[PDB]
Amino acid sequence: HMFSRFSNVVSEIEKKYVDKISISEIMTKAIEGLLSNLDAHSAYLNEKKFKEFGITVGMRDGVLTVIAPLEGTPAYKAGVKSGDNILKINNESTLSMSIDDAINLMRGKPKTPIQITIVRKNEPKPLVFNIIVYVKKIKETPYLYVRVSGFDKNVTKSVLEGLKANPKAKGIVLDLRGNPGGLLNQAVGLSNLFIKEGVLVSQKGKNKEESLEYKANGRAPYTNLPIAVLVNGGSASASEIVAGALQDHKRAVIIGEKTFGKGSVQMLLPVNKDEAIKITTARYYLPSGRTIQAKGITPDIVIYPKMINDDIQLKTAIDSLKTWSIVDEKMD
Amino acid sequence: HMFSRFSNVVSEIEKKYVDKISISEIMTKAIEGLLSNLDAHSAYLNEKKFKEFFGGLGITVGMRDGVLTVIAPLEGTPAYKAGVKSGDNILKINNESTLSMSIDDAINLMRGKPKTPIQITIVRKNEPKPLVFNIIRDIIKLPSVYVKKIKETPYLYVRVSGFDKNVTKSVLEGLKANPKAKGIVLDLRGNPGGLLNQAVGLSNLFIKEGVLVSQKGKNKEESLEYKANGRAPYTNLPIAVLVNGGSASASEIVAGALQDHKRAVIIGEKTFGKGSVQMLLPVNKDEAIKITTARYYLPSGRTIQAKGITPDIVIYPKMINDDIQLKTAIDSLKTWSIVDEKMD
Amino acid sequence: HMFSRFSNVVSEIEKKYVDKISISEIMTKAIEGLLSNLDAHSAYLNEKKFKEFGITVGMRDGVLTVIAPLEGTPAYKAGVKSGDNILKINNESTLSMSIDDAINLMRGKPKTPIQITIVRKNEPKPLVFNIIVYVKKIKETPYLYVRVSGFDKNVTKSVLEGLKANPKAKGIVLDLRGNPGGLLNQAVGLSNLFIKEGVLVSQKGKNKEESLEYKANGRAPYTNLPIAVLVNGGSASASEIVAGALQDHKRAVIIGEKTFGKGSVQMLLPVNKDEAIKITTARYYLPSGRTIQAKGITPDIVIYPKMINDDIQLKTAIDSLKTWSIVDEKMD
Amino acid sequence: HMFSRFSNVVSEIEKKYVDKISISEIMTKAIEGLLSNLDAHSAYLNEKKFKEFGITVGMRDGVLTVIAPLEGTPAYKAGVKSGDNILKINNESTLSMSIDDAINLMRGKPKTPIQITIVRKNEPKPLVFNIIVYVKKIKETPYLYVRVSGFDKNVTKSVLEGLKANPKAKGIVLDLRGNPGGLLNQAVGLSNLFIKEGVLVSQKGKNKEESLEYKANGRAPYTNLPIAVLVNGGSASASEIVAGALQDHKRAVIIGEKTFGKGSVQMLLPVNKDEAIKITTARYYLPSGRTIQAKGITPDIVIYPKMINDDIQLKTAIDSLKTWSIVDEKMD
Amino acid sequence: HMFSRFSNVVSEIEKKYVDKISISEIMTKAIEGLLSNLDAHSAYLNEKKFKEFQGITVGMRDGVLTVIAPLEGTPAYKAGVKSGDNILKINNESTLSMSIDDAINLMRGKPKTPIQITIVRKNEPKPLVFNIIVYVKKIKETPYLYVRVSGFDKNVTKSVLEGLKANPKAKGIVLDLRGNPGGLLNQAVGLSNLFIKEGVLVSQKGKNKEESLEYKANGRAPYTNLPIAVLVNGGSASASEIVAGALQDHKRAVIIGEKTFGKGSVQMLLPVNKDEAIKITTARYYLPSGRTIQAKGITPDIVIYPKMINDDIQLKTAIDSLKTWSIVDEKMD
Amino acid sequence: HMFSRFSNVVSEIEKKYVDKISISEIMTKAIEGLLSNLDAHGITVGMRDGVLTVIAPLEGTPAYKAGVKSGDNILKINNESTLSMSIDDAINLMRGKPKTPIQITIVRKNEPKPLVFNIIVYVKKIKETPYLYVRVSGFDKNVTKSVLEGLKANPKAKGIVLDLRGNPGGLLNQAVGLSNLFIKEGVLVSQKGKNKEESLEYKANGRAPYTNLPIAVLVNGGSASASEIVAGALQDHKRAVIIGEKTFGKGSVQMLLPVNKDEAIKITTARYYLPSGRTIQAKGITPDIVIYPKMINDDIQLKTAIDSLKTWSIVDEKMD
Repeated sequence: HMFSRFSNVVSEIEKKYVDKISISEIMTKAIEGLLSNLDAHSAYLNEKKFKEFGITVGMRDGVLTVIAPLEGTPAYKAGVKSGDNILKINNESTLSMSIDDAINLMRGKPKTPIQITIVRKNEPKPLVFNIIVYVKKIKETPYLYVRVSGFDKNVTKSVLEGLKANPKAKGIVLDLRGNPGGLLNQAVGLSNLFIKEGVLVSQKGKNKEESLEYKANGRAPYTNLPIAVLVNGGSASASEIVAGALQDHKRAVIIGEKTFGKGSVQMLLPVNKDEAIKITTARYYLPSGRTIQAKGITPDIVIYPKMINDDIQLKTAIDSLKTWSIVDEKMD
Repeated sequence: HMFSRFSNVVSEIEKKYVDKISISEIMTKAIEGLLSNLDAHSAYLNEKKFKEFFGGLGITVGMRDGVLTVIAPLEGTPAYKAGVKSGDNILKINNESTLSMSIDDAINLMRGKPKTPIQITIVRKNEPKPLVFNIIRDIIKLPSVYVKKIKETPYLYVRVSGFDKNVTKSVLEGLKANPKAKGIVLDLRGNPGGLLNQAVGLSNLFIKEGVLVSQKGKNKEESLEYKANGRAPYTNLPIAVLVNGGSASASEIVAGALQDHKRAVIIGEKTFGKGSVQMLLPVNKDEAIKITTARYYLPSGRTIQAKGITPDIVIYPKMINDDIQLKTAIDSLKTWSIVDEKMD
Repeated sequence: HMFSRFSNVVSEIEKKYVDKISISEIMTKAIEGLLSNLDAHSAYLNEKKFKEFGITVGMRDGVLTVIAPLEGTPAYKAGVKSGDNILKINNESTLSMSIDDAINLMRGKPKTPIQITIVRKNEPKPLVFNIIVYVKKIKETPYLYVRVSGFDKNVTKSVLEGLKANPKAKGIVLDLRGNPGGLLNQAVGLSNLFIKEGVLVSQKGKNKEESLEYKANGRAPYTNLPIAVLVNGGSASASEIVAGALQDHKRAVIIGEKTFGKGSVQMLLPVNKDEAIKITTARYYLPSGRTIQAKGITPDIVIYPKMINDDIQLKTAIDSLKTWSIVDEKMD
Repeated sequence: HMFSRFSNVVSEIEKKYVDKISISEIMTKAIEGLLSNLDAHSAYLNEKKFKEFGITVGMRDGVLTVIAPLEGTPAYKAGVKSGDNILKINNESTLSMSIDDAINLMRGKPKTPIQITIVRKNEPKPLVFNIIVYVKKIKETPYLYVRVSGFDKNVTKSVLEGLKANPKAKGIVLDLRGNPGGLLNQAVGLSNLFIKEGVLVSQKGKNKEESLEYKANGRAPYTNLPIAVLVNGGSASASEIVAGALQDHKRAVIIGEKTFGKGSVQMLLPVNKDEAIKITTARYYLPSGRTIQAKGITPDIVIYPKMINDDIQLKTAIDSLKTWSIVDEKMD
Repeated sequence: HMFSRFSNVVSEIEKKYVDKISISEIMTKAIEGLLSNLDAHSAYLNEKKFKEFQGITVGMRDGVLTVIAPLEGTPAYKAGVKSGDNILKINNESTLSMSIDDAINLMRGKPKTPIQITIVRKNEPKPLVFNIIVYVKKIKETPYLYVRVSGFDKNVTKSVLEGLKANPKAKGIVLDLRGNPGGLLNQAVGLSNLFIKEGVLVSQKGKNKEESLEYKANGRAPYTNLPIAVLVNGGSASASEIVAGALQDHKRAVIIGEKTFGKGSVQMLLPVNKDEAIKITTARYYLPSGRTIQAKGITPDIVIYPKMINDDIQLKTAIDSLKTWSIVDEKMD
Repeated sequence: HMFSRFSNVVSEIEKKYVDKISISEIMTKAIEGLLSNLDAHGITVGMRDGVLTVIAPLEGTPAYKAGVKSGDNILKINNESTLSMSIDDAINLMRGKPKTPIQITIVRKNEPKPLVFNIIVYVKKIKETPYLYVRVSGFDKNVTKSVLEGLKANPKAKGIVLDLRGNPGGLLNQAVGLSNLFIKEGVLVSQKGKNKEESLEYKANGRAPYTNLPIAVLVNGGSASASEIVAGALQDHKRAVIIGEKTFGKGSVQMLLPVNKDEAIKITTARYYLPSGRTIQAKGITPDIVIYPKMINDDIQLKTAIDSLKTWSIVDEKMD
């Protein structure tokens, strides 16, 4: 009889444990424990907080870290950076808690100093902080500049208008660095402007049903327009969606540090009034036939660190776009 | 049975998950999740001590702030070459991620055939990167127990770093060899614990009346308790006892019989609060488990495990002048001897 | 006839010396040639000053040194500490003269300008400096810290009322460094509050007459009150004659470094019509059977030479006094 | 009567000078002054020197500078590097002499110990020193890096067969560093490999007759093969022909430091019945129209310094080559 | 008389050369290239301002232009430029191939003009670039008087008659010549100190026996016994060693300082056109010992390398020599 | 007896003092206390900053290689407190059988602690210059003849650099004889006391062969009073140029009165006088110009002395 392990364990732990626990306490402490030990991320949502449902936070190898902070948060002004390994917040250990607790303790009533302690690799001691879409035409360079800090809505038309400003340009710079990512649909729609044939992405799991896929069309006005993409360790999900749609179709050269491979689809479905769960349903797969999750996407060129001259990697990207312009002028 | 409130989740996770995993695997994952929320030093597995019973590197691992930690390097073992020190959080062993397991797993991986190199990655307080230590195993074992006399004074300083082999008789004879000393410095540093019987026997010397240690659970039955008799020969002998982070469990019932009864003076650093006992017992027909069923306490009524033994005098570091802790302890011992002489 | 050698020397010196000398100035240069030659503390005084009647200078092995300055004058603020070997003052060499000459040179009106040069061991160069009784509780501890400003008159009553004001019967720490000393009656009055039986000290010499001795009375209300002595090399005379009675009676443990000896008594006596002589006639002898001169008290504790944490020696004394309180609590 | 000023001047110089001067010396000095103020490459050879007739010497900002040695010569033992100005040779002033004199001093028997003092920018004081054609496959990529050190015959067929051996290279990194080149014919032959049509180089003067023109015919087998040639100050004259054929026709990527504009050719001709001068009657021309002289080939990307990571020049050139290979892959 | 050898060159290079030239161009080029190369101090004035309308001295140290001595009044001294520095550029033009006259004309201009000059100092690897925009002092605690000379003509002869005839207290005077470029031998009025005893002080020689001026001295200088010590350094040139030859050859002083190099030479003007002319060094100054300033200069007897007196060691040694001379005079007297 | 003002003291010290001491010891102490207020009076020791100080070791003794320099005060000898004694005691301690191993502790100015050390006429021709530099080792007898013959060997030199450093000095007669070379008339020295009788005086005769020979003499702290006779003659009669540091002016001379077989007292019954009304004690011969430090450029003293000597020679040649 295989239906016996859990009953015996529950009986022993509800009888002889050093403290007294009932059915409810063991059940709630087993469901969430199974959630946390089952996959990378999971969370049980209570009924009271199920009515409605700072820095962006993402686990790496089990230790909670911040992937890519934003300038709009007070923590960036405090001195937070990418790659920071979070260790303790508000005298509470962070080796075991969900992101939800982090977003409640970070976002809420202002004028509340929060004693966040973070361990950085470059220096031993944990620092303590008491914390509280875009298209440009760079000067002295006719070539356009593109900076994206997230794949929000109403961005495809903005990008089209921004690229309409300088059609004569023989190259653009893509700034996907320090990007947590965004919606897969928005990412593939944005990357549609730089490819014409093939599949932009393939979302596949283990069940053939709901294997959502996105295809290219004839609405791309910048297929042959040279591009060089800047990526780094701190780019995730939709960033690698774009950097796989481009690099897999051989329509770009990817320049920067080796990135961090993450991204999967999850959603909320109420199985009961008092039971709510979250689980990794499916993954993103790039057109080459490989997933983002395992190792990330390796740039062809790797190099580590008015305004163009202040970044060596941007200089290498400028090199690459100028070479592409040279090839275009040679053939034309 | 009332499995339903978890069987709903097992069905959902075995219906809409990325992979197709066996029911046994998800059952094991839920069991480990229950363990990882009840406590921090329990392990549930099929294979156990049925036919387990050698050697080792003499290393010790303990759970602090979610990380295993080496606490007590031993001179007898070849750890001198590796230069292992306390306060080193365990990150990786054998160049693989060892972020979150149990203490028993680390003990089992350490135990094995000797003369085998091991790679230890650990983060030290002042070093910038987790250093890699290449430590070779050995079979030579040697307990560290000795009796010495302090220079230019009748007081004695003796060293006992373990609670094995019932060293109580050796301690008694060493103390009785020179009873002239009106004070003797006892060290609990470099001794994170041992057998409770040896600890009771050692602390029996300094206490003549009252209780010594009481192991209790939430069940009144088997509320085991130890009581000191009148056999205590040194009930009048003053002492100074030094404790630090390198002491736990057995070396914390002594510093609860003395400090809480004013029989001795406690100096050093805040200790490690490992004041509970772990036992193996079966849960099913072919599965055995390791979860605690009772802790143990101090004569004052407080428990060791919850916060750890607190020294009375706190200070941080020719042997007397080498470390300021021994200097302060000798000062306390001399003052106690002077009060004894003034009374005389 | 050894006195005839004096006649021979005085004749050979007053006849063929390269300067004109007479009986008066050969006798005066022998009176002060024998006084301040027997012991460093002896000197000559004139009856012209007899009708008339900031730092402290003690003869450390002949060479004049400074024992302890005073806060009431800017001399202490000038940076002079213990062991400061005086070499010159008022641009005149401090080769060999009595302390009275020095106190005339500097001590007097506060507006009097003084210039002193000192050859300290730490700085090879001779540094030059130009110079123009309470009871307090200890935070977090039952003990109180007591300091004496000086051994002058009417200080015993103040310390007695201060100790009686707060009924702290677990222990007190006593400070002695920085006190040059004073009269014996004040010292015995101050120390009789602690001493109950036996002889606190005995004044003795080669003469069996006037061997003044002070005996403790059974009116001491603080026999069992724990104390730890706080002394250093800057304690002498009245800070070690009565403070040695403690260690002689096993009433305390001294904390610090080896102290200094200034425990010999002297006075003035006429020798001729208008001349006076100062000679150390008798000594202080501790009840153990040994005199202070000149070793002070042998070391007890080896130590490196809000308010409590700032000094290590006070921390060690606090540790010892806490141990004494622990013994008292165990017995009680 | 416009033929009197120079005669008056020479007569005056021969009449009222410090020393008696012959007509030969004054006329020689006047001719040498004309040569020096006329052209910077002149020489004065007599009838005896006419029958009679390693390191590189060139005139930069007036001073004579050594550009780069040859690894075949023992100069590698002497450690001769770039950025050196010859301050003295054999402890003699070298302020102002003709380049031919320095060349003659250098030329001689091999393995001759010669003292040479040079001025280096990094060093604070001048130091004195003593002087006593392969195909490589780039790692991890099918690209190749080729080198040319011997400017002799059959080098064109050797490089052609080397290129034909491994046609898999979708782009090959090139460099002209440390290569001044020799005759123009072999340089035209070498640059013909990358150019299939148009003018390659020309050699002209203000005389229309005898203006040489070299145009590459349709025998180039690598017109579509991408290249990225690296140039620096260590290349001049007969290597800048290639970097003017490629850069101005968009058939390679030119990166590095600016070159030396030694674009003219020197030859010996007789001026008098017994005297001869060595003057440049011809200069080189780039296919764009401008000349190499005095400015040199201008690199497109300008940067300054497993083996790829050692030097930033090869890293940037590899970046450009990889980008061009990606463009070629995108095309097909 | 005959242009043959040069006329072959002109006829050839008028056509055969790479660029187009005319007879006037090559004539001027040959004249300039002969003048500037025949001797280091000879050049032709093509169209200079002296023809139409009518700041430091630069000396060619072994053919290279070097700073001789900046002036305190001009901002050149404030620029920090020291002697022995090889000038390499002035107003974005290389200095390696022109005469001193061009440099001095470019230096002179409207006030408040920041003329840039690049000079390669030996003490620094890189050349710094600076945008350049007689009195007697009673030294403290010393009876001696300090004489500072800003022009050599000021030291020939006036002081016996009027200068030092009113202050006989000067039993010793410090004679300094450091950084003095030179001057004329016969043109000054103000405070002209003199110490030369008698006889020949300087001579001139060459090829033309005519106008071989040799200034002489007579017994009109009663200051032949006043003790002096002379301060010289590398900054002294031309006449500054004429005096240091006169004294050191009359044994009228001992020369204290650092071995120096002078530039004693004479150039004149010979018209070649309506108003302008050319220059050439034809005669040189000769010291009474039987030698001449060029070359290698005159070696000071005492060579020492570098409250006013206490601030410099060399002046501290010169004052020692002056005191020794006073001691000798007191011993004999 | 008339010593009542000392009998009173001896009675008070034999009656009311702490200890009881024999009268002979008190009498010796009284003699020593009298000998220590009228006057402050291998290796050399002298009174500076209140203590005995070493001046300069002799080249022949091992103290030369022991590293003994100037500016050293005596703190201990043989690891005993030596704060205050007479000079004669240390002199007798050092004097005796040579090659005697003995430990001396000396206070060093440029050291953090006083260290312990276990102590166990030539004429040179200056190259390229006619001038010569000479030195003097000791002021003992039969030295004048050697110096005179060395000077007469090469009289061509218009200047000689006299070296008084490293020569402590000696008897007055030797100093007068050796300084007689550079002075032809006048008084040389005067040894006088408060008694007019026995005021020995020395005057130079016409035997001087170098009356016009310019000389530069260098004196510093290393030259004691016993050698400053030459520097008091020359610097005051304008016969040489004195450069260096201030000297050690212990001018006066004492005489010995024996009190036992090996014990004696000394009193300075004789004083020195320079031929200008001055005296050596205690300022010493102040140099005219003061300086503080291929054999010339290594030091500044000889450099400045050679400069002054060359100026002297230039004035001599200008006179000729």
